[PDB]
Amino acid sequence: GVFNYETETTSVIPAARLFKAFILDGDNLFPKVAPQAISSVENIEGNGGPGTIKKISFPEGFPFKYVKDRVDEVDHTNFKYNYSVIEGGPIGDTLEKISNEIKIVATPDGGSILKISNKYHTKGDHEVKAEQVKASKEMGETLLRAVESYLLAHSDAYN
Repeated sequence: GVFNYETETTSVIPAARLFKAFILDGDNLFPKVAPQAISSVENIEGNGGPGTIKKISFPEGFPFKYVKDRVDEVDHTNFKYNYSVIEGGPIGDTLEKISNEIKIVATPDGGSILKISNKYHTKGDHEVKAEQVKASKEMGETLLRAVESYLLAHSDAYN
């Protein structure tokens, strides 16, 4: 079945810049700005558009080693980005896939808001462990703060 988690978080980075950096170039930035959240991101197949498969490896010590994610949709017009966790980590005989949808919206002060949906598809019926969901938000928050700090400090990047 499908468990749907929604949350919002604020960012001090304007929407378009965050989308270009955090979303579209996350695969290159995350290991660079947060080597203690993500050790590496490998493009297995594809250029970054729909269908692209990436292997995200976590640092030694993390609960999970790696996941493979599939890019589902990249919507520059609406700053929407959809991707799915399709293998590794929590994926297995209880969990088919985690489908994620991110939307970045501008705020009048020049920051942004990230509206996030995480849709866990279980095979089960095992229920999705709350520890696992809380861990997903904590990681998302960690990556965002690290990417924010590096966009604030490198003004010529992603403009």
